[PDB]
Amino acid sequence: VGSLNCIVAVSQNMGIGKNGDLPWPPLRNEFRYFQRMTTTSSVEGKQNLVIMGKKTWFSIPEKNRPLKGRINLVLSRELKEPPQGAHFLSRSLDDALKLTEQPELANKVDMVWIVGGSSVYKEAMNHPGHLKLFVTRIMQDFESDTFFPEIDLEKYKLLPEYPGVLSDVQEEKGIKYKFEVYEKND
Ligand SMILES: Nc1nc(N)c2cc(CNc3cc(Cl)ccc3Cl)cnc2n1
Repeated sequence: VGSLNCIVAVSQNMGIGKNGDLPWPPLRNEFRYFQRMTTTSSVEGKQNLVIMGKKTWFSIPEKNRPLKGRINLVLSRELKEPPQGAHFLSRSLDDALKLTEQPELANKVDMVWIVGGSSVYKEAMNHPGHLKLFVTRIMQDFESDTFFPEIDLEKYKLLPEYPGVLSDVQEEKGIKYKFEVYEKND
């Protein structure tokens, strides 16, 4: 299995959702970036895995679920099977990561990817090892009810650029944003 990653878009006030929707109006090219980064595999014969909590799964528009061309894994202790259209279910992030090494997945998975929600980001972000964060900074405040965990810059280094990530300021629908990549290894 390849690298472990989180990907998020976050407002200036650290918001990532409001009632299960994005705090901001749809940013079509930001979503394209999220689809491209998560899908683009780093090996032959494999797909990337996406790991998300249950609320994040059901926040994705049905037309958009599962995320195509990726293996979709949902985290829940309440669910007893994967939701309709999903591929795998685990009780917890540690369990999911253990699964990727079982014979059923070992072969199949390139990059791993954590796409939310807040508690899943927090546990990944505080677990030892090699982890990258792909963070889109939406450069405005937006009313939110779910937030990205604090990024400890003692351990997460902001990279000066990264292949496939634009370094400049972007703007859609009057909202400026920028892409960042952070990396820790502890
Ligand atoms: N950078 C980044 N990182 C993530 N984890 C993202 C995840 C999503 C998934 N959420 C979502 C998707 C659609 Cl099209 C509409 C409604 C919602 Cl709530 C959307 N954009 C994301 N951007």
